[PDB]
Amino acid sequence: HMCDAFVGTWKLVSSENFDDYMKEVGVGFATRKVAGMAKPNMIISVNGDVITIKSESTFKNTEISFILGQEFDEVTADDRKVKSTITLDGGVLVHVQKWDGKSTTIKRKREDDKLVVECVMKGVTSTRVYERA
Ligand SMILES: O=C(O)c1csc(Cc2cccc(Cl)c2)n1
Repeated sequence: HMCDAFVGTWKLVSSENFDDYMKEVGVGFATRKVAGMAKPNMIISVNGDVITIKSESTFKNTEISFILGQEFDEVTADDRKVKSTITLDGGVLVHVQKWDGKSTTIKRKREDDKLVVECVMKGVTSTRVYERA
């Protein structure tokens, strides 16, 4: 019952600062433009201790499966090869990515009927809001 309130199909309804977040991460111009136009659906499911997060859009379809607190290797939609760990901290899913001596954190929280995604790297934050599909 770990993530019950996150499970479901979610659609992007708003974004702020995502281009600048992507610049900070190191994403190149063409990828930023196409990725920034995407309107992904995020599909979260749980089977036993394994959580699966899928993101589907015209830009890219991604899927990660993981156990909380157990590191895994991830190829991000922008083609970084990162080492990721996802934990629950006070009801917030905290997804940390480490690569090339750098780090970024993606937090996912339930707030009212929304799922709010906050992405941070070195003072650059982006907030992306999803609603149930
Ligand atoms: O709400 C989302 O769609 C989301 C937040 S963070 C992330 C992962 C990422 C970072 C930089 C470039 C790209 Cl294309 C993807 N995807």
